[PDB]
Amino acid sequence: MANFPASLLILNGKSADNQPLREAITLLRDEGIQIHVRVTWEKGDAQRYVDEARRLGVETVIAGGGDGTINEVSTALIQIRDGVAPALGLLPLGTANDFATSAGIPEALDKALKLAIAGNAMEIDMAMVNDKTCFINMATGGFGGVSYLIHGLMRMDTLTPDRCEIRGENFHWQGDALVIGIGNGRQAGGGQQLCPTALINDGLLQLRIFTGEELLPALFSTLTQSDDNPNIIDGASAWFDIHAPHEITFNLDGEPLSGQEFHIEVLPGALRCRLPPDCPLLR
Amino acid sequence: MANFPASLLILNGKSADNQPLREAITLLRDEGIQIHVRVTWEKGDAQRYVDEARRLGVETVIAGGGDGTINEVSTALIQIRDGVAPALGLLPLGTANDFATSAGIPEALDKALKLAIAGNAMEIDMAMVNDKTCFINMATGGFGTRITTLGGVSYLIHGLMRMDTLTPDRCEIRGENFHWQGDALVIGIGNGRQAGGGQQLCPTALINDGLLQLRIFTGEELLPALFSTLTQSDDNPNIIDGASAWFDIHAPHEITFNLDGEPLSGQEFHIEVLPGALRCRLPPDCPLLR
Ligand SMILES: [Ca+2]
Ligand SMILES: [Ca+2]
Ligand SMILES: [Ca+2]
Ligand SMILES: [Ca+2]
Ligand SMILES: [Ca+2]
Ligand SMILES: [Cl-]
Ligand code: NA
Repeated sequence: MANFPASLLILNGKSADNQPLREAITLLRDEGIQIHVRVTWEKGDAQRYVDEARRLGVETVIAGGGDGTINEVSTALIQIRDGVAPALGLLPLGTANDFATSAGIPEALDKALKLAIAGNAMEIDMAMVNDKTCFINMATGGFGGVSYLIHGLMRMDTLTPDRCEIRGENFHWQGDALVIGIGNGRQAGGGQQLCPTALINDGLLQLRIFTGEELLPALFSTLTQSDDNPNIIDGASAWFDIHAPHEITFNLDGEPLSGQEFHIEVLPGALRCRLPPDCPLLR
Repeated sequence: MANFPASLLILNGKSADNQPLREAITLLRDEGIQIHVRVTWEKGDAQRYVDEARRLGVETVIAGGGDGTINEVSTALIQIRDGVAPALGLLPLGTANDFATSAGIPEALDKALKLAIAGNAMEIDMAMVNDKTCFINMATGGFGTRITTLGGVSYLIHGLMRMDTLTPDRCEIRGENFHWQGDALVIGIGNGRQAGGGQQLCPTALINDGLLQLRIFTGEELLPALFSTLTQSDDNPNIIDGASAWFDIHAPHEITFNLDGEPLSGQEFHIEVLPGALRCRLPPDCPLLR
């Protein structure tokens, strides 16, 4: 049990009846291991249980669910408070598991629980948008069958390039953009690689601008072709300022955000997270 | 026919009084080497002497001048279908000599003259645009306003490109697997790598790959991007690179191009490489060779 600090588990209602997990937890609770369990029903709950988690003094808050749940927990975990925030643990259960997957967290439910409770925690970055919202994995923006891939990666339907200005460290670009990709992580919308170089502990944010009228084929392209594609502009910076005369809307790991101005900054080592010793996203 | 096949030097008038050159030629002519000399005065002469070089059965026609002179000779040489045309020889003369420079030919006349005569020949490319004008080195185009009625980036813009003020404008560009559209400031399409005295527009370019290199500069300024390293360039969002055997340029608002000096305006440009269209005597360690 010394190898298993206490832990509160925030579980998405969509898995509230997942028996195999119930059994795994029951076993662990048998060795004197403390594992609290809470289940969310809507947005806002995660925050509530992370707060109880702090009060309970647990060392780990495990997010059980998809990227949306990881984001809500992580967000609540970086909230400026009194005392040392618990570390973040990952238990992939949602349909959308991009971050968890990209980070290399075990498929085996029981094997992921061990990592989330016993694993060592590495400090990692986080992106903040307009000082109000956050995201740990990916932000994608655009203006306005294979449609499922377009709507699966974003709340968009039929994209159209519109004008927007973008600034960052040693970076200034302007023109018509179809899709703006800013990642802390590397993939989104179910396996689609967008910022293949991203590292979650470098203090940077990978930017990827897709120009032109087409997009899907670029997506199915190799890393060699995408590099020769004049309609793909890569960038990297701790921050980015986006200005779009016509309202652009981003998708922050599931949560929509619209507007004409976006300030995006990395919050270096904002939270600890139990990742495998050889995580692909780690410097 | 030997270590020094007979050659015919096409000396651009502006350098007819060069004493050192005359001194070199004379010494080689003493050693039994045969070097015919013809000096141009205006457009058309180069072609007239290339025809004469043919009748004299020389194995090399040496362009004694800048990129402009090299173009005139190459363009005439490229038109020879009857058997084997003479190889192109290079000299470091003329105001604008970016090609010879980038090719790494000797700065010393006596040395460069010997390479131009005895050096080995290699098949190289040439670009042709709109079925009328060719170029062996670089084609640059700028959007904005032409010069209306001396050095560095200022020379390239106001001098070579003969531009008053550069101002981004819309243009559409197509290539084998290339299709970009948007506001552009300056377009560089080269068979060679530099123009305007040193300015490296298409650093990767090779003269025997059967491809052309494209560099699109976007954004409001040109100077800063021109002083970037080979890396800052690959990371510059306003610099776009492309390679293709051909390129179609469409500029809604008449764009002005510059093919090794001679201008060619219009709103439509088709550029295509002519793979190994000519042989050119080059030094073994030539940076432009694949
Ligand atoms: Ca604190
Ligand atoms: Ca990062
Ligand atoms: Ca690219
Ligand atoms: Ca070439
Ligand atoms: Ca670039
Ligand atoms: Cl979820
Ligand atoms: Na030259």
